[PDB]
Amino acid sequence: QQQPLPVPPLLESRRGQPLFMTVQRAHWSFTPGTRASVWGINGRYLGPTIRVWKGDDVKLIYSNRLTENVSMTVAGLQVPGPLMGGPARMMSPNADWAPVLPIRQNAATLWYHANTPNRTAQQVYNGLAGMWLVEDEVSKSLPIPNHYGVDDFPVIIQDKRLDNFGTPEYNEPGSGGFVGDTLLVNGVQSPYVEVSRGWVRLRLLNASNSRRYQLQMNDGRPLHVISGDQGFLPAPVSVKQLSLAPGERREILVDMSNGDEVSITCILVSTLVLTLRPTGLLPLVTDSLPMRLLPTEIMAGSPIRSRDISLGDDPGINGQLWDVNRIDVTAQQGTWERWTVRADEPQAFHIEGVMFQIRNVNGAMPFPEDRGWKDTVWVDGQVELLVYFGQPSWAHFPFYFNSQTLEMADRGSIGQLLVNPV
Repeated sequence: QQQPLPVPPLLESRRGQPLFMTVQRAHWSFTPGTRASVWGINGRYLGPTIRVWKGDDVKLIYSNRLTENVSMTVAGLQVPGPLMGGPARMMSPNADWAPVLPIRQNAATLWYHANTPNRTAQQVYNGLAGMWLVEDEVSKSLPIPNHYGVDDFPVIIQDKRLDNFGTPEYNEPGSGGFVGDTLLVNGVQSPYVEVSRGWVRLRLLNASNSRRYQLQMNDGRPLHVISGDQGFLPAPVSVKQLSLAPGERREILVDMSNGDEVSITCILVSTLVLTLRPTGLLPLVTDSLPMRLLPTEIMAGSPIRSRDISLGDDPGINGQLWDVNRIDVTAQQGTWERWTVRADEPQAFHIEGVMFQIRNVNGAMPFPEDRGWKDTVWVDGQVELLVYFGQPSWAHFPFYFNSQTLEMADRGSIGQLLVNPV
């Protein structure tokens, strides 16, 4: 018998109001009749879902109760380098960091996690990560499910290697990323989520070290995408299969009106991700898909500078290993650039303090789907990104563009980007 999907408690800004993020130990059940000591925030595996609002000036208070140095960051966050994390704001055991973040981006599904140098893969794999939501006018305005824990759920997909007793074991692969055999959603294996008979909103997130999944409904039904690493798409995208690379995030809408049970599927022991089961009565005659999400498909402008980012088979970017004292890219705040990212060996690529649009994929066109605002992209050969640098950074508090395959970032596959104001 499968277990219910665990829903991390909601910790929004605008109602308490310092947001107390305590990194600490554990005790989680990755399996029935088992218990392992893991890592997370506020006594949970992973963390609580954070909710902030555009225009907010949030006070985050990070406290390190772990047994080692820790540096936290929010993937996809739009703020100056001095407010990102990671190495520049490292926290030693019992140390705390209380920044004041000014939210100024459109609604989106982000995520936070540890990015400690040489130690990111093991820290994230320990359960040190969570969801981060940015709400605005548009979002809570659309006729879409927005009742967190009720019709709006966070689907944090994870890849684990749990021993027989239920403890996640991480034996350093090295040559490549880490690959597990047990699918985990929100900490539990192939859970089921009891939803009502109507539209269901799922916020998918790949918090895997390197594994990339291709999801689909076990019943063949299409699947409505509305986001969106960095926000809603101009309009819903109905697809049969969905690609989700590590660090990638996507919001899909599911219609559970027919009443019959549906599951999401992707060596692994089980290909079952999550099961949705209607729980009771009807609406009625509740909502067909909106026709258009983004009020305005306000898109890309002209680039004034082009770059060539190369990765490959070994750690490093353009044949160089991460250097805290080296600035690899110097952009101008408020400009547009065209980055050509290439990779012999497939992997995810991420860029901090920026947002971009995939313009080309191997000389071909990107999917529906991948035509919105993003900060993470899957590379297997070469992709062309239209980048916009709306935030500033400092030489000693720069932004990072990295290989999203944790074992490789932790190994030198990191570059430092300096954005000049303004």
